[PDB]
Amino acid sequence: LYFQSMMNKNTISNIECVITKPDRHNLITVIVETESGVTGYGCATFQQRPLAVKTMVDEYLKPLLIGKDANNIEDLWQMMMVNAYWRNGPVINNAISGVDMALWDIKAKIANMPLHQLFGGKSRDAIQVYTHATSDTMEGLYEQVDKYLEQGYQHIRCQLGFYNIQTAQNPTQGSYYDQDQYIENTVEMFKNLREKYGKQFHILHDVHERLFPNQAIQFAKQIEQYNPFFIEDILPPSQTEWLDNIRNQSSVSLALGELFNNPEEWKALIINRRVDFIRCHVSQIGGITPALKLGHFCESFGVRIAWHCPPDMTPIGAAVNTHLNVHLHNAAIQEHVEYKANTQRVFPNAAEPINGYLYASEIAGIGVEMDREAAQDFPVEYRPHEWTQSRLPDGSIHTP
Amino acid sequence: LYFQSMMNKNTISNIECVITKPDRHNLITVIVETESGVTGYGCATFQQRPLAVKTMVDEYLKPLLIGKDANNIEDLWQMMMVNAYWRNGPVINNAISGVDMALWDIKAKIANMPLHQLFGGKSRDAIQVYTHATSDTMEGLYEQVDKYLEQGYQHIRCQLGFYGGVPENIQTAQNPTQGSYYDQDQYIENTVEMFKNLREKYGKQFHILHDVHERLFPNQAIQFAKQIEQYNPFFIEDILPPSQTEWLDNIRNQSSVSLALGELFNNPEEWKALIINRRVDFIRCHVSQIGGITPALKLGHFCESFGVRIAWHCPPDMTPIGAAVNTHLNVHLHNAAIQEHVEYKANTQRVFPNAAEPINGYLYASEIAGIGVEMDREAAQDFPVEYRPHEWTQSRLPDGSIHTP
Amino acid sequence: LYFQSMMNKNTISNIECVITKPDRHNLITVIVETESGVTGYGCATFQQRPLAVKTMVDEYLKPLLIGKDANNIEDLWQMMMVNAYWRNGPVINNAISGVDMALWDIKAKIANMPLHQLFGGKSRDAIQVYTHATSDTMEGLYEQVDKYLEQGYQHIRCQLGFYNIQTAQNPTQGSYYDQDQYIENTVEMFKNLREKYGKQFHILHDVHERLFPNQAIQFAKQIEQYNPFFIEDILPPSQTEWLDNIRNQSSVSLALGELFNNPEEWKALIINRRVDFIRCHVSQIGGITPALKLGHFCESFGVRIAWHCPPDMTPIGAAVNTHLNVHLHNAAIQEHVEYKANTQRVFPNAAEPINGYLYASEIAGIGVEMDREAAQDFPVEYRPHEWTQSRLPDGSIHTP
Amino acid sequence: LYFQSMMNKNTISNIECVITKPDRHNLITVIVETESGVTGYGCATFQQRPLAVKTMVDEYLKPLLIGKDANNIEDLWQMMMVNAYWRNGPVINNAISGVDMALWDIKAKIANMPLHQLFGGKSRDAIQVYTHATSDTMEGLYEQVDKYLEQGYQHIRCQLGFYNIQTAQNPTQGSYYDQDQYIENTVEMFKNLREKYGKQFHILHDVHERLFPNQAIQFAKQIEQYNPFFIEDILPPSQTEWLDNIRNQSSVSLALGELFNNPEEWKALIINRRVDFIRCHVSQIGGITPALKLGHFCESFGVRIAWHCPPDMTPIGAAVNTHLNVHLHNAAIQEHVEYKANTQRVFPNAAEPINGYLYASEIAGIGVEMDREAAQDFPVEYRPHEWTQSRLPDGSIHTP
Amino acid sequence: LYFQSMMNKNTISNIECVITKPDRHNLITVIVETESGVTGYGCATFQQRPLAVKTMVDEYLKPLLIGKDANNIEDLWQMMMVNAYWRNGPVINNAISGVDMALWDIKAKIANMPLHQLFGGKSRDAIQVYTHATSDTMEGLYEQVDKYLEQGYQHIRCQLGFYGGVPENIQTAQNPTQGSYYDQDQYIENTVEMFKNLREKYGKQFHILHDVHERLFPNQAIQFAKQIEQYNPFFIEDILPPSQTEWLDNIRNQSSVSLALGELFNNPEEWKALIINRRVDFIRCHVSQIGGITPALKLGHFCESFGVRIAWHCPPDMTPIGAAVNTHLNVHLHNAAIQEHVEYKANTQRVFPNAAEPINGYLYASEIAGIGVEMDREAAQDFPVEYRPHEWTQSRLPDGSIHTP
Ligand SMILES: [Cl-]
Ligand SMILES: [Cl-]
Ligand SMILES: [Cl-]
Ligand SMILES: [Cl-]
Ligand SMILES: [Cl-]
Ligand SMILES: [Cl-]
Ligand SMILES: [Cl-]
Ligand SMILES: [Cl-]
Ligand SMILES: [Cl-]
Ligand SMILES: [Cl-]
Ligand SMILES: [Mg+2]
Ligand SMILES: [Mg+2]
Ligand SMILES: [Mg+2]
Ligand SMILES: [Mg+2]
Ligand SMILES: [Mg+2]
Repeated sequence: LYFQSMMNKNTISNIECVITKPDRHNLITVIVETESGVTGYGCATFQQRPLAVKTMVDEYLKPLLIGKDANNIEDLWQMMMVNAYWRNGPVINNAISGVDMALWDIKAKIANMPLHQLFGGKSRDAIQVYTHATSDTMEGLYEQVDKYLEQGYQHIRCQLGFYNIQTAQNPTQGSYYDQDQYIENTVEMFKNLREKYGKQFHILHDVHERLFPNQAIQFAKQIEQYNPFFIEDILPPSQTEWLDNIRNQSSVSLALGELFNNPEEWKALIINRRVDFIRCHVSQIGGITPALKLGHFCESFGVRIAWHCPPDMTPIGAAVNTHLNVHLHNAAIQEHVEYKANTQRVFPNAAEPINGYLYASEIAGIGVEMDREAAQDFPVEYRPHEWTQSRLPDGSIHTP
Repeated sequence: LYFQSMMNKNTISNIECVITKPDRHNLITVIVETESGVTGYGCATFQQRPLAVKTMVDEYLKPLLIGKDANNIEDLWQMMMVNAYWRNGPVINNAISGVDMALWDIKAKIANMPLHQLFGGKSRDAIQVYTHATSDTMEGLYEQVDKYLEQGYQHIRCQLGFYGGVPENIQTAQNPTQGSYYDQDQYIENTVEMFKNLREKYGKQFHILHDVHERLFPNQAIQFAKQIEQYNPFFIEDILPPSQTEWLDNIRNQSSVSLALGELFNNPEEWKALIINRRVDFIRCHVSQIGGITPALKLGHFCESFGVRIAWHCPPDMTPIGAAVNTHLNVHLHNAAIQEHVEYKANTQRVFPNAAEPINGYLYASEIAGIGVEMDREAAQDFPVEYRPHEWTQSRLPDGSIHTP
Repeated sequence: LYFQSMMNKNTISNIECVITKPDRHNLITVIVETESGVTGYGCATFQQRPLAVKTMVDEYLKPLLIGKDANNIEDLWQMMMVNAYWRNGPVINNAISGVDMALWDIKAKIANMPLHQLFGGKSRDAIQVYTHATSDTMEGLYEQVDKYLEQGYQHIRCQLGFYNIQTAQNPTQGSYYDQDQYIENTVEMFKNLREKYGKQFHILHDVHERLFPNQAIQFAKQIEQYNPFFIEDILPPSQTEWLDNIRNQSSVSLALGELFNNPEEWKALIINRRVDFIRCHVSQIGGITPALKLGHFCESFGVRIAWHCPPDMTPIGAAVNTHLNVHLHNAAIQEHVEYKANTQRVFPNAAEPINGYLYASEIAGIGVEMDREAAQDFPVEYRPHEWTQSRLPDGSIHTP
Repeated sequence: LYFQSMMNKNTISNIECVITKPDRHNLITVIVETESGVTGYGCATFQQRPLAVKTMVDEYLKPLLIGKDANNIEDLWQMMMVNAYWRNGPVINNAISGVDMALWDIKAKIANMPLHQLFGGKSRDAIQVYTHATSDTMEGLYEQVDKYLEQGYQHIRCQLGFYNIQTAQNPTQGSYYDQDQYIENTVEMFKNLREKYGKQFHILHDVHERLFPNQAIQFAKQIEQYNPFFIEDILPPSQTEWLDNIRNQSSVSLALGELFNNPEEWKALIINRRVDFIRCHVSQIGGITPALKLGHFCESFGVRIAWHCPPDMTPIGAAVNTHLNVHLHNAAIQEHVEYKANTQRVFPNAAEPINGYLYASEIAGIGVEMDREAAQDFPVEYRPHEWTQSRLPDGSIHTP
Repeated sequence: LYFQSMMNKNTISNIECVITKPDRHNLITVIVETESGVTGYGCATFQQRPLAVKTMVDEYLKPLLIGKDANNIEDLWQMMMVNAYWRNGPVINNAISGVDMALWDIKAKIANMPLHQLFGGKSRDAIQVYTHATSDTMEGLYEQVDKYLEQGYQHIRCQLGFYGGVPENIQTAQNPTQGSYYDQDQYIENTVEMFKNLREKYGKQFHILHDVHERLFPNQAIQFAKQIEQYNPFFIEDILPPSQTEWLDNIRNQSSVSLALGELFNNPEEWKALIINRRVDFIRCHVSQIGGITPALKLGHFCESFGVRIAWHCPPDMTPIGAAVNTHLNVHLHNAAIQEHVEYKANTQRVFPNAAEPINGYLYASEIAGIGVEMDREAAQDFPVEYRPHEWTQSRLPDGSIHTP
């Protein structure tokens, strides 16, 4: 029996990690080569610290993995996760995710199946999509909304304004906003959208952890009459116990989790039914392997899935999410931001929504790869992401 | 080298406690001297019982502390707290607070740093400030609000007030027991109308705070929370007495109202369940009532883990030394939210020079070595202690029964 | 109706506070005089800080109370408790206790009844008594035990040793002990007592908050086979949530509460059935008025009462406790330490146990007063109580 | 010491129980005579089953008590409560209550004090009073309200209507009502009262266990805007766990407990803060002795007291409640229904409210007794109380 | 005066990160220089992935921090922690820890005080120490124990060991996957026998510690707790992996065994429920894994409220700078219990001069200004980073499956 297994083993021959910045964001791809000549591609994108992820892959995951059998995705995932002893966290998990996704790509290519078919097939025809409408005026928002409705979108995440104020003398360098102004403007945004559009479309909004708990609860009560499809990240991950007070008195639909990279962040959240949609970034939790398990975990508790799909993610990562989304029965919706020309050249054949739906790739594997030569035209470039130094008017840091 | 710890010791050589009443309140300062000639100042102000605090310092803390190394504030705090066996409470804690703050003052002076820099430095540029607008009339209230708005305050605690004194328009029994009478229903009605009027006139121009000051029974507190919820107060303070805070769960389950509580606290059992269960949004402890800077730091950290923010009690019955200490705590602790402030009068400013006043709605921490505010001993002597009965604490409902004041 | 009430009002004419040290401890008595000529006596003994209690009575309670009607004990208690705004704590509560007990003394004298009869009468004939056997050798302990058994005591609190060790260099000044040695010696004490005496008498022991929580639980499991009547203060008051782990796995009987002076310290303790005997010092909780309420509170929860009755308490305080003990149905046992001659002269007619029982006074009032002239022969003397600077071998403070 | 006690013992020489019906209700008084010649009076009124209470007193409590020392109220209460082994319940508790109150009467008479002074004195000057306004029209209600406001009452319990309907064929004999009609009419009553009177007075209403739990919660939400002083008996005692759902979503003030005669009915209720006012009928819980303990228990939990004071109770019972009400710090309000001439003759000197307040008696003892000769003019008369056969339209019994 | 805050600023002028391997482990030091010429040193040691930490410091923390005021440690910590949006975790936290410790070093040097004195001084004279006795034989174990007892240690962590490597006497499948094999039942049996033998030989002469090191499944952990309970270990460490600590309730409900856990923690969600529910007696966090001194102070205070004591992880894979920092934390925080220690070798002592060693079972805090231990840059260059695979982390059970290592 060991001959047969070995007759079919698939030895890893190389591991590489490429950072590319075709457009606005540093994107990170892991490429796994095997003795069988089948090559896999994975997303490892942690856009704020890409060199750290590349160091992790090149200096540590590569010598660990060369020579091991790519077939055994589950063992290699369990092994990689604990390999540095200390574990979890964004740098390690993204590096592992790149490998994990590439291993799944390889297995699906070898099975001659689209990735979602390897999982067990479709439980939906396609996944609904929401887009981002952001403007500093209501009329700018209306213009973007009108355009999206025309394209067939039924769900749109709307944000008014961008985030004067009474600071102290000589305020510390940072990115300032005012929580009360943000709340006022957002409630007014919803009120205006409902007045103009009624129930034409589902309105989403991302609070992006900008509030204190007392403000979050007030906001939930102020916004609930407008029936948002979901309110995202109404609290930071360290304060989700405060969601119980919201759940006890508001019917507002809640989404949370794009920041998660440790299972302790989500277990009590889900067990206690504190959110309606889990928003994890697949590469932050360690790839396809844990995403499947988390999807199953959520299903048991009646929690639905809306994986984080920001511009700072490869089209490979986006394709993987669509595979997960057409497969997992509790997947709800896929976030999408239009790809630009440079990105499309580096990652050919990336799907775009058609009439409000994203369709899974139907060729073998993930269905999207990286053009290595094209990636070279757009190397990594340092960006400070100053918005993460978010400060309140008194000069103190708030979670960004 | 073996001798280095002892070489840098700073030996406590004297402890003094001075009561001074420059204006309306008996203030209590503790002064600690070292053999090296460094002097620290601390606040021990429990205004209602100042001679008791002074007895505590002079007769008990003084013989305990003289000769010991001031450097080891943490040991001296742990030791002081359990020194009488029985512990906690307003008299012991205030005496200990005066010493603790003075020891921190000494350490900061020896470090040649402002107090907040010893802690680990600033986590904000300055602390926002709220003031008190109180009047027996709405027009009088508008007048005070307009004044503070002119000075750049964005937060004002408003009381459409007078609750106490003779029972003028109150249906008491015949021959009511002497006391300070009020009617809970009138207070609630007036307060709801106050918020409604304030929002109609000012809209969202400023944040409105209000102190219930433990005047209500639990069923009234829950009703009140629902009645003012729509007016979005920055916080409603002391909606219940410390002994009834489990009733806050009922409010948390059905109202979004922001709650502050805790100026009365002097025992950790009063705040632990409160914070663990997220029953308030702001903790309001009086730093000297909980035993000083040492436990205030720990409590601030404890609150931060649970997402509770800090608004230390800063009434006129506290020394400007106490106020400066709070501003140091407030620019340092990341979860500090706002500092209460009442303007200092001339006599008080003379006894305690260089007391900071708000600028455009902010209080700035002192930047010289130490706490930054001391007591002028000669000036304090011009204003000796003067007994005050504080008759408002004999608070009675119309039927003549005591209610928590 | 107001004439009649006033025809019977009893105006307070004077309040005094006397500290006296006839023997080992500074004792504090409050004396309340009334226009009716009836004088009451109360205990306010907080032995470690007596001048603070006297300042509280003389400078604050006296001007508050002169002129008020002594009949209305309940109103005056409610009023006194909140009079300084901030409240609870040992200095205020002892001062109030002295007044409260004196007011009850006056009411019982006016009713021409023993205090316990004013309460509603006896629910037992007399209260059982336990005594203190403390020695540094087992044979010294045996000698004291033998003497107590001969006198008819059925309950004896036994302590072996007094509380070498590996400290750091130049250990800080303090009162050192070793927790492991204390545990070892105490377990051996119980083992030896059971071997020599079997079930002849009930063995009590006071841990006196000397242990950390993990040590407390180990000790409970080590000691339970010896069936102590109770183990007292196995944890300090700030750590009583740890009693749940003991309650979940040990049958050991627990007593706690002599340190309490804030109701928040006892409410969760009792509601959660974390102790079997409440040990409050009546003057620390504010006198007879709150002691009655707490006794009733405990009864509802099946908790029994063993009020703290140390040498540092007046014989007036002891008589009050015996009145409470023969009245409250859930009273269990009274701690007693023999009075010495000077103390007996200052407080005449103090009851002593007879055949293991203390009997309540049967004359009008509390039944024990202070001889003012005798008290003058023994004025206050400063004592540092150095044992409260209790340190572990590494030089750190532990609750004493 | 035993001589002195015995020198002051007060031996019970006789126990009698008289049922009298001066006006609308069978009232029950227990009379206790002592060797000292001091006679006590107590209320034992369970109006629906008076002969059962009289049998209990005459045939069982009398031979148990003759010869025992009346001074020891607490022991005699503890002893009586368990004397039949099985215990609790309305017949036993009322019989015991009559004795208990009479024993307290005797002790206060011997102390030469009003009962509330024996307790520890006043914590209020007098107790506020609420009255009953009941009519089948709104204008009839207005007339009664106007009259009460003129007399100085500030609290009035208002009920509209009395409690056509679609029953089955040949509906079973009983007292029919319709829950939906009752709810509709009561909400409309409150709406009209607030429209006419605004905040002139506090409005109380008694649901009297007429609703199912889902109806109770709906009613609480419908009524809360009208700020009732309290809504009484919104659920029957066996369903008070359903109060948690009301407490989680409504601010309505709740009162409950007139039906209670077993401590298990109130412990979880109070511990869990499910009501704001406890409404126990003192004789149903066993007299003054347990009423004091329950008052103390409630105080710890922040629950206030409004003892049941219906017409079916002696003026002796009413006087006792006023003594309890001026003494217990957490007493809130006293229910009162005007006495008629026959009742006043049988029980002379019964207090009536003055300007919305009831004042405690100031003579020695309870202050109200029974005229034995006058009581004889009004012997017991059978009444079926048919209203207790309360049926819903389908013919099923509901708690009455 | 308005300018005083800015006048006393200490501007960060450079940030460096050095990996050195003087002996068995890759150690990571962060060095922060100020424009004033003050230099601080900090520990960023995550031994398994050192190049990743260095990339994090050099490429990201360096451009973030240069130019900012080092004085405001609290702000800089709060800002650093959220700076990459995604956060927590071993790479980011270790890089931040190196900076944080160096900023505290700078502040203490500027104060001219030992680090623990900035905190508020000592609450004990010195911290008790435990050592490691590990052997593949009981006789070898006795030899090491006897040695430590001679040196005056009263606490020793004992492992009757070797669990890993080739599957010699283990019933694996045919052709087992490459890894470090162990058998849970053999480990449990050997460990119980070890305690039994130790108690028979030594009685109560010393406190016995043991590290389960997450080798067991939950049902095995509960069984093990009951099996060794009678031997009264000072603590049993890491009886479960961090992801399974809810299973500790079962143990707490039925065993008196003392538990320690947490060296793996790098996210606050891992410890909050743990401490709130009193699931351990000692917290074992690795200070650099949680982000440095700043959060270690807060966590120590948090633990104190719940009665949990502190035993920070102090393995050989940490700089002596990290060790000195822990000793400062340990003499200051009142709930610190014990410090793990492994003797420093010659090369390590050369790269990090003046590293303290225990004296009679105690470690003493440094008494010079700052942390008290720095890195000799020239010496560190003699020992550049060297890759190590750490094969023991590929821990496998007999059937070939991975278990937490
Ligand atoms: Cl990481
Ligand atoms: Cl950028
Ligand atoms: Cl009036
Ligand atoms: Cl005054
Ligand atoms: Cl006090
Ligand atoms: Cl002494
Ligand atoms: Cl019955
Ligand atoms: Cl009838
Ligand atoms: Cl094998
Ligand atoms: Cl290795
Ligand atoms: Mg988002
Ligand atoms: Mg206030
Ligand atoms: Mg004791
Ligand atoms: Mg009723
Ligand atoms: Mg370990």
